[PDB]
Order: sequence, then C-alpha cells, then structure tokens
Amino acid sequence: SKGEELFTGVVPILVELDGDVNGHKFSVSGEGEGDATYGKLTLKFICTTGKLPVPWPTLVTTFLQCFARYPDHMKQHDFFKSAMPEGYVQERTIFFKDDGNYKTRAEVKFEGDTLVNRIELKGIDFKEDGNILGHKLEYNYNSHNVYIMADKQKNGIKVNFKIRHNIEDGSVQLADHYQQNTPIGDGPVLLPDNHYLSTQSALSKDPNEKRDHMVLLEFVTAAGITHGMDELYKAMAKETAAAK
Amino acid sequence: SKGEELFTGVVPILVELDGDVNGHKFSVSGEGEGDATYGKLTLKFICTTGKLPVPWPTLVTTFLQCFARYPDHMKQHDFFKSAMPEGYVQERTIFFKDDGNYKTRAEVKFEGDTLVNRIELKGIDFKEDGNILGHKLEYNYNSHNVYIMADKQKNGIKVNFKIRHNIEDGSVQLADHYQQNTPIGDGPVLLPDNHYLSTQSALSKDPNEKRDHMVLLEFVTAAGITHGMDELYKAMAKETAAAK
Amino acid sequence: SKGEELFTGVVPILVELDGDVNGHKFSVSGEGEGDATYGKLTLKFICTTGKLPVPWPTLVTTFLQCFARYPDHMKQHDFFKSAMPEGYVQERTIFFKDDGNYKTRAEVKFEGDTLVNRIELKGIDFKEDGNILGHKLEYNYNSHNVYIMADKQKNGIKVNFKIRHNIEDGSVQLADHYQQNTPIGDGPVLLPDNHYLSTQSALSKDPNEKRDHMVLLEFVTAAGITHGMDELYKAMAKETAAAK
Amino acid sequence: SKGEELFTGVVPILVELDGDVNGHKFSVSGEGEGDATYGKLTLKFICTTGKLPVPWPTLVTTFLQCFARYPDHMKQHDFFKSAMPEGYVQERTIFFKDDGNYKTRAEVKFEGDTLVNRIELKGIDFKEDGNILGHKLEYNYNSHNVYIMADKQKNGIKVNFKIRHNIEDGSVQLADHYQQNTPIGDGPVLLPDNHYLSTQSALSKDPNEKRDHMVLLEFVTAAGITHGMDELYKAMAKETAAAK
Amino acid sequence: SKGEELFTGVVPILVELDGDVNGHKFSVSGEGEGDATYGKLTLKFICTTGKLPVPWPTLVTTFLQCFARYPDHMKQHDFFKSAMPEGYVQERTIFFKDDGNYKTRAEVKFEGDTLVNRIELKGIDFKEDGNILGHKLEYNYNSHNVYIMADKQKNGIKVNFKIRHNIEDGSVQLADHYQQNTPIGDGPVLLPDNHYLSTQSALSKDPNEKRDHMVLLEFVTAAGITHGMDELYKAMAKETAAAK
Repeated sequence: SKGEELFTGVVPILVELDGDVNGHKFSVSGEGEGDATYGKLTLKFICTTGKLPVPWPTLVTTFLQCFARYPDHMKQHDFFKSAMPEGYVQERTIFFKDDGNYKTRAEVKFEGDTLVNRIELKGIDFKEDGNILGHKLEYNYNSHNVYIMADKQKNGIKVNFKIRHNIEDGSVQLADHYQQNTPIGDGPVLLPDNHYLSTQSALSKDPNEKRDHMVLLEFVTAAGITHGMDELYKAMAKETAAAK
Repeated sequence: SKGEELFTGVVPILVELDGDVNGHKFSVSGEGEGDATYGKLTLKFICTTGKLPVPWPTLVTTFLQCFARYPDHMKQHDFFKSAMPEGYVQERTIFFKDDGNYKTRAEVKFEGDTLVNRIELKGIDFKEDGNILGHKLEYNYNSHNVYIMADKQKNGIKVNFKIRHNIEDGSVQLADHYQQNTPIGDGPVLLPDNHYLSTQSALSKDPNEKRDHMVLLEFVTAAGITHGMDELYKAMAKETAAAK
Repeated sequence: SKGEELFTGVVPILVELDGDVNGHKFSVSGEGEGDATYGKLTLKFICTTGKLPVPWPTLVTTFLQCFARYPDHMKQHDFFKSAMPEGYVQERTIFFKDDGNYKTRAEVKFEGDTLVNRIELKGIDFKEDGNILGHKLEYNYNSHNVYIMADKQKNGIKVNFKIRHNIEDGSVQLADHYQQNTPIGDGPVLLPDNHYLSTQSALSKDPNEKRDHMVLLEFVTAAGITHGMDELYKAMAKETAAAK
Repeated sequence: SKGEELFTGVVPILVELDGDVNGHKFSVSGEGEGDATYGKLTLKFICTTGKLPVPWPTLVTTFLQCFARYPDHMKQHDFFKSAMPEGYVQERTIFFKDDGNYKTRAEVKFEGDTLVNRIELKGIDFKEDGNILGHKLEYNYNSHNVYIMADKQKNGIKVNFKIRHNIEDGSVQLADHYQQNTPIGDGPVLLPDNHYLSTQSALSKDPNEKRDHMVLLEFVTAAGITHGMDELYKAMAKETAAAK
Repeated sequence: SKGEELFTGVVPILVELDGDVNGHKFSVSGEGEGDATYGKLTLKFICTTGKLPVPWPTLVTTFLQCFARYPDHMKQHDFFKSAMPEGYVQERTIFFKDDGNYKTRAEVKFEGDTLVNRIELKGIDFKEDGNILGHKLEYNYNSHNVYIMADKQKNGIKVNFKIRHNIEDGSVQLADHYQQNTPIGDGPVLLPDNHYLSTQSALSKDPNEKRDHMVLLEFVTAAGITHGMDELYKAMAKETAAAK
C-alpha cells in the first residue's frame, strides 16, 4: 500500500490518554519511536496527573499496531499501515476476569512526521480489593498472539486476544480484549485474511525519572499466513543430493 | 516553565505584518491556530493591500516558534514558551543568495487568549528580474533544521538556518537566516543548550478565497538533545533474553 | 461594512452612566481605548458621586461590543461595527438570581474620533442583605460566552448570556442578561447568523487613585461560525504524505 | 554459553543490505529462518531497488554464522552464539581474483525474537567486462571450508576462506575472504581454538516471484576439533571380540 | 538405487529424541557417524534433561537402519537407502514382557550432509519395581536378527524382532518390537524380499563425560538372501581336481 512507505525508517511517536477508572481521573503522555522494519517500539509514558490509580501493565495494550513487522509475503494483509496517513479509529472493550472492564476509543494517525495515538479510556465495576484497584499485578508482561480478521461490512478489522497479567501471589489475571479498527480516510485499505501478531513486551523504570512512569520495549511480528516456501526448500534439498 | 502551561490546548493565532520591499508597500493579516502538543500550526494569510509584491514562500519564516513540540526530555530548553505571556522580540536579517535581503522585527506575545505575532519588514537591494521580484519561486516549501543556541549576554537565543526555495527552472534560491530572540518580560527564561527545530511546511490556496492569500500547514518539532534512553532500551533487550 | 473601517486602529472611548438602584443615585465616568484588531479594551471608571452603592463587578457588562475581534471569515456577521458611526441603542434587563434586576438603555456611537457609550440604569427589588446591596461579590470576573442572534423584524440583534459573579463565601450569584441592539442610522446593517463572543475580563485598582473606581482589561473575540478550513488542512496533510 | 540457549529452536531471520558497487547503488531485504540444531538456513532475498547490478552468488557470503551446527564436543568454541543477544560486528574485505573487491560491515544481533543481519557493502575497482559486472557467474554455489582462529587482542575471531564461483565458460572466479568478528556486548565470549565451518549452499528462484531475488538453502557445520572418541570406539571393538 | 550413493563414505549423524515414560519427561541428543560400507555406527547420546528415567539399553533400538551393510547381491532389497534423501518415517510399538510398552515415531532423513533421526517416544503401563523403572537391566546388549518384509500396500516395510535384555539377577527381559517404515518422498523405493539384519552392539561410557550418557558401537549386516554362489564354488572345486 501507499501507507506502508511512511514506515520505512524510524518514526517518532506521541501517545496521549485521558482516563477515568471507577471515577479516578488521570492523564498519561508517552513519547518514543517505532521502527516497523524490525517491529520495534521504544516508549516512555508519564502520568501527568500524579500517581496512576491503576497498575501500569493494565494500560500497555491501550498505549500502535501500525508498527508491526509484516513479513514481505504478508504485506497485502497489513490493514494498519494501509489506513495511513489518515489513520484509523481503534476501539476496545477489555474484560478483566472476575473484575471490571475498560472501554477505549483511540485515533491513530500521522501529525506531520509524528505518529500520534490519542485515547480516551473509561473503566467501571472494579472491585476495591481486586487485582487492579488493589495493585496486585507484578510489574512485568507476557508474550501473546493478537488474532486479526477482516470486517468487510465496516471496511476494517476485528481483533481478539487474551492478556495474561501475572499476580504477586503466583496467580494470573486474564484481560479479554475485544477490538475493532476502522479507517478514518476514504481511500482504499487492505482487508486481511485471518492472521495474528506475535508480541513480546518488557517493562522498566528510568532511574533518573521521579514522576510515575513506565518504560516499554515491545516487538510485534505478523505471522499465520504462509506462501508454500517449505515445498521449494524441500525441492532444493532433493535437487542438491541428486547432483552431489 | 510557567509559560509552557499557556500552550496545553489549541491557541488562536493572529499575525499582522507591514512590509516594504524595494519601496513596494504591503500589509498582511493572518489567522489560525497552534497546538504545541503536536507542534502543529494551521494558518491563512491575506494580503490586505491587494497583490503581494513578493512570492508568498519568501514570507513563510517571517509569519511562531513558541508552538514547536518540545519532547518531554527537552522541556528545560524551550526558551519560546518560557518568555510567555509577556513574549519575545524576534529579529532577523534574511540574505537571499545573489539578491537582496529582508530585515524583520516582530513582537510575539499573548493578547488575552490570542497569541499575536506583529511584524515590520524591510527589503532592500532586490534585482528587478531576480527570483524574488521576478516571481520565479515555485509555490511550495522544503523541510529544514533551525539551529538554536543560548545568548547568555542578551538573556535570549541566537538562531541560524538556511531556507532552500525551489525555483521554476529546477534551481534553488538560498535564504540565509540570522535571528535573535530576546524576552520582553523581566521574569526568568530558559536558556537552552544547542539544539534544533525540525520543520515541515505545506502551502495551498483556499478555493473560495478571491483575495491574494496563502494557506499554511506547518509541523515543528525540537530535536538534538538526548537523555541516554538508548542504553536503557539496550539493557531491557539484554535482561529479556537473559530470562527467556 | 463601511463601519468596520472606523476600528482599524486604537480608538479612544468615553463611557457615561447615570444610575439609580433601589433609590440610591450615582454617576460614573469612564475613559480608555479599544483596539478591535486584538479585541482589546483598556478602561478606567470613576464614580463621580462618591461611593458606588453597588459592587463594581455588577456594572461591568453595562459599561462596547463594537470592539470585539471578529475573525476575517466572520466579518459579514459583525452587526456592531456595521451600525457605526451612527451607532446603536443597546437595551438590557439583567436579572440577579434570587434578587433584584437592572434595566439599562445605552446609546453607543462616535462623537468625532471618540467612541461614546452613554447609559441610563435603573435597579429595583434588591434585598438589603442580598449579594448586591450587602456587597458580598468578590472583586474579580469570570470568562463568558455572549450568544448573538439576528432580530430581522427590528433590523438588529437579540443577545442572551448568564454572568457568574463569585461571592465571598465560595457561592456564585447568577445575572441573566437579556439584551437587544437596534441601529440608530438609516443605512444598511449586517444581520448575523447565530454566533457568540468569548469574553475574558480582569479587574484592578489604580494605586494612585483615591476616588472610588475600577480598572478593567477585557478581551472579546467572536466565534461559533466556521468556513470548512479543517477539511482543507486535512487535504494538505494527505497531499504532503502522498508526495513525501 | 548463555547465548547458545537463544538458538535451541527455529529463529526468524531478517537481513538488510545497502550496497554500492562501482557507484551502482542497490538495496536488498531478506527473510527466512535458522535452525542451529541442524545448521540449517532457509532464506529469500529481494532486491528492493529493481535489478541487482552484480550476480546474486557474489553476495551469498555477505547475506549468519551464529546458525552453524556446532557438535556437542565443540560447544566451547562457538564464538558466534556466545556474543548473543548483544551480537557481533562482522567485517570483511573480499578480493575477486583479477578484479575488484567488496568491503562489508555488518551488525548481527537479536531484535526481540528475530535475528537481524544489517549490512553496508562497498565494491570498487571492478572491470566493466569482468566476471562480476559482465554477469558471467553461473547461478550456483560450491561447498567450502571457513577457517576460524581466535583474535585474543580484539576479544573476537579472524576468519579466512576462498570461495570458488563457477563461470559460464567452465573457468572459476576466486573470491578471497578476509574477515573479523568482534562482540558488541561487554559480557564474556568464547574464544575458540582453530577450527572450520563446512558449508553447503543451494540457490533457486521462487516461481511466483516477479522481483529480482534469490532463494538460498544453506547447511553449516563446525568441524576440525576432536576429543579422542576414536580410541574409545577402538577399545569397545577390542573388548567385544575379547568376550565373544 | 540413487539413495545408496549418499552412503558411500562416512556420514555424520544427529539423533534427537523427546520422551515421556509413565509421565517422566526427558530429552536425548546423540551424535556420531555411520559408514554403511562396513555397516558401522559410532554414536554418543547425552540426556539433556538430567538423569535418564529409564535404563539406556531400553532406548538402543529407538536411537539408523539406512547404515546397514547390504551385500552386493542384496542391493535391490535395501529399502532404507532407497528412500533417501527424502527419508522415511519409522514407527514402533515395543512390548516389554510382563511390563509396559514404548510407542515411537521417528523421521529419518538427510539435512544437508547430516543424516538426522528425530524421534518422539511415549511409554505407558510400566510397573514401579519392574525391570525398566526399577533399573534392573545390565548395561550391555545382545546380538539379534531384525526380520524385514515388504508392505506393498503402504509402499514400505514391516519389521519384527525380539530384543533380549539381560537382567542383573541372570534372567532376561524380552522386548518385542513391531515396526513399520514408510517413505517420505514420492520417488520409487525398493520393496524387498524377506530378509534380516544381523546386529551386534557394544555399550560404554566416555570417562571424561559427567552428563548421563551412552556410548554405542553397532555393526549391522543384511543377510537371508543368496544368489547360488555355493554351486559355482562347488563347480570350481570339481574343475580344479579334474585338471590337477
């Protein structure tokens, strides 16, 4: 697509979120960079309202799928870059098992050379001493598969996945994500065949930062579609032995 | 700084210029808005005296650096917002290679909620069939780096950069900009370490406007100062592999 | 309009008011200047009869909408300047919630180079220990939106807005303003589409003034009408990325 | 080493090269996978700039020695995996007999789960009708031994080998490779005793690919170090006969 | 066959096994070499998961019949080499008399110059104090005949034999092997007449190895098919005496 050309190098990223969880209001600003050639995101988020009232790991998915590394053979399945520069609206309902839920609406688009993710989040029905409001999540993050399918009717995609959040007592808190992305622009977009994004995330702290923050390193790679290269490598293995 | 708080949302902008180039007198009024969070300027300029006697692109730099997006880690280097609301005086000498020069003096300050840029410009020594008076510039604009350094003696900044104006025959007309900014107020200002502003500008016409005008979309982002985040991301990459 | 040409520079202002509130008679003279290009008013009012018998903030709205800054794209909606130099009659009923009311009639017109506002005010039904006669208003002023609509039948405008006056105990005293303006002259006037004036006011005292007085700084800007510039800036953002 | 644990399964590979040979600029992107347990590489390279200006076989060595199968008894001699995940810099000078030379600098390191090989190549002094610029190489590849020795002073290895490129007229074009690898990380690395890598490569084309490309299947196995197992098998042969 | 040409010299071998016996999980990696001209295998196996939970001799048959020495006159009966390089699937059920059973599935094929045997094994119904889980087998191995017949329907072979494992108390533990081999490739294979492989195996330990391991020396020779050479030697004996 034409949109994929906007991601050939390192792109600066800006993230802005306004949130309200069980009436606790907060805002977060994030900055970093994305390098889609390597599916690499390097970001730092700062809570601009003081102390974040929920654990940082619960917001990782909310805080840039246009930076996924799509293998060459899957390039016709990259809806995210195809929607650029006009961007897409990313909407989610996130259900925390045995607890409350987050509802999010984000606009992801270019503002000049900067890729901007602007989000509004609302959390309701959280338990006072649940894993979220009780701050029982470990400050770490598992690897996951993000399942994507085309939504022809809406000229977009439907996305589903389940995040496993480690809890301090060795248990796991599931967060079932229901997501949809729709293009902002009027131009054609790529509607993909079913596939997934394999994600790996690491969380850290900046030792010189006094504000409540999160440093995130993420790697995102598309997979799940093949183009029969295995048969060609098997044929090459057969022809070599036949000559040697 | 306290001045940076004045730029958290969208700010209306008013630009007023009185000019005289080789004795040709003209005035321009501009309106728009600035959103420093995104380093975004959206402006429309109208020549109120009839036909502008110089090409619109030659005046782009003269017609709002307080709207630059300064990354969080560079916030102590933003002289422009720190001088607000009292504002700053922005003075330039602009040398058009092999041609005349512009000398400008502007006061940039708030008038209530409106950020106002009031300018006087004088152009001398222009050649009758040069690129400027001969109107040989294309109606477009390149991206540039604006170099900033502190001027401790004047409690301000010195700024230097070279604009590349495309000419209709494929050649380029350089415009070397020498600039200084000094605060109007008595309060403390931020004197920055050396850095630059990366600028991108697009020019257009309003299809329903009959007056001589210019529509400008500009993105301005500060860069050139780092705070060693690369080493932290490298350490995160090393710790993940060590655990996985 | 032809009337708008009378406001291109700084215009001296004279305000004269004769008032009677619950039988307490007073007079006020004000002087200052208006700069409609910046929507800026700088005025000083002196009570010429001794002590003002009502709080100064209650009279701010009574004491110059012809000085509003109308954006270029809204210039066909500026009734106030279009009525000049002949001027307009500005009439109001101001209801102080749970208290009395003011009725005012003013003539606003040029007398040579001076813009003059001559007012008669009558206040009735005020409570002895209400916020007004009890002098319980703080000496400050909030920002408001002044709603304007055309009154085709009267060749003028109807204006409505609600002032929030802060009270010393943290409560707010509302003052609902009902206003009409009719031209004095026979010439054509501009009848506007619905819009509003965004106002900001600051109150102070002259440290060298011994008379009962008020120093006022006000900024007035018209808003509420757009001319689809957002679509043009979105198209410019789309064309730049398509070329870069 | 700890680095060897990163190679127990199939690892996705990304190769990126920017090249300039006698002023002819080109870029190549490659993808595939490596399975070090079997010393197996399966890769596909695409010239992203159009037609590759040199024969594909000349670039095979430039386009992943960390995927060599090291026999268990030689595991203390595997410098390549020991440098991971931080990686190593691989530098070469490649002399084409009676013709020009290539100079290359590559960084090989993990980016999340992906093993990335980023290369810059510069070729100079090539003859217009030599085997390289004259495109006289057959599209095939011989088997070779890659000689490795420790470079204690640089905490790395020196590598030397000679590639035999078949020419269309039955002659052979030699390419003498001089190579050095140095670790990027600060951690300890394995400095090996002298040994070699035995390589076998097959080249093919993807029948559904219209871009200029190369499909490569490579097998790499370390050899040249023994741990006296022959004497143990001889002793077993002697003890069996002595009992039977 | 064409496959037999791949075995004229010494071939490196890699063996990989993942096993689960009565829920005890383990993995084994083996390396060595095979010389089919002499029917000779020299291998060393290492348990990579720590202590092997079953006696090493029970796994000997699971851990390369393509290395059998087939006499020249029986070369048309060598199914194993004829299936190469694509390889064959070797499946077994092994019944330990009065005890549990192993079920195995292996793929034996070339990966470049290396002959690879990849196996999955599942053992069930073993007695806690039986000869296997009670570790009562001696660390030695008897000689056996491996009976082969064609399986025309499956384009492969059926193999049957009974292993005699010596027990520490002088008794013998039988292991009845039921085996089938099917080609992986689409090319023609040799379907043999009934014959057998005569096997001899010796087990030892590497005196410098601290990991749980087994050193194996095996000789495998095909027999059971003659081509009437005895009558020719009898005729030669008769003709010599008739002349002398």
